Amino acid sequence: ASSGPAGCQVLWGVNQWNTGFTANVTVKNTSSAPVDGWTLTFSFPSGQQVTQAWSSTVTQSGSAVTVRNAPWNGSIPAGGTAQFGFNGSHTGTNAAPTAFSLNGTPCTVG
Repeated sequence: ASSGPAGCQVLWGVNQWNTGFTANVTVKNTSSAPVDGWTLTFSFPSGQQVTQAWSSTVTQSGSAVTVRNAPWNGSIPAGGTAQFGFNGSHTGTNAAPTAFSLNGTPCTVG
């Protein structure tokens, strides 16, 4: 990025039992723009493949990931946060990498 995109932040709230790990994610935008929905992107290192989802249009591309949060569940002003969750299965390894990337801008984990 030869300019100065955003740099929001998304935290993770995992909650698994035998292997299925839920994921309570909370976005945090502090850049400086009216976030009326968005599409972040990154990927799952281990075999973390999401299945269910709400308040977030998740999409696993082979092994990577992307989430198009609807406009309603994504109507937060540059000074606020958003939140969504899903249920993915794994095998016991590393999931949430680090700084994902909003639709056109980076985003450091929370």
